[PDB]
Amino acid sequence: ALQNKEEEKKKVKKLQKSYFDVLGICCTSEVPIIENILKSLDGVKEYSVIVPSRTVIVVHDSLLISPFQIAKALNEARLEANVRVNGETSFKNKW
Ligand SMILES: [Zn+2]
Repeated sequence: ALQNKEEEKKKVKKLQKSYFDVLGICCTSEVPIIENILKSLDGVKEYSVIVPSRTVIVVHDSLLISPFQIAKALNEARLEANVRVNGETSFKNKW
């Protein structure tokens, strides 16, 4: 029955949380490096690196900093970052 994020209910309605897909993510020793990039950014409140599920979550104020800035920062390191990939849903042509 849907994700029902209501379970966590981290915040009632503050800032704008965004999810980034880091494909260029390898090992776990890069954790510190990944966190360092976010630290450099301003407006970020908190973040966590989940390699086990290959997912990255970060909470920041859209006004202070937009998701594009976070994704761009990751791109600099060349770790390939994307905000919620919508894929393309091919009819039948898929490599
Ligand atoms: Zn590595």
